[PDB]
Amino acid sequence: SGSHMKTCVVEKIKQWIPTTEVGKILGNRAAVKKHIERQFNCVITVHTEVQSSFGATPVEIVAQNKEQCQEARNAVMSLMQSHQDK
Repeated sequence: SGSHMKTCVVEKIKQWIPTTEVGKILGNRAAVKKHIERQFNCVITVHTEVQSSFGATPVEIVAQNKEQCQEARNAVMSLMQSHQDK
């Protein structure tokens, strides 16, 4: 704190994924989620304690900038850093 330009402010994004692929993020100690956090310096938080009428589970993202938050957001929509099975 007390920086001449740095702040505690951070970016945020939120999206839903069907429960049929939550295992593509949390299938092993969330090591796949932690790989996306090291790939974009972002942070990610799945919320399996939540479920919409869509039956899907939501997830959230945090980063220093949208230039780092959007790259982690667009990765989970198709690559998931574990979708190599297809």
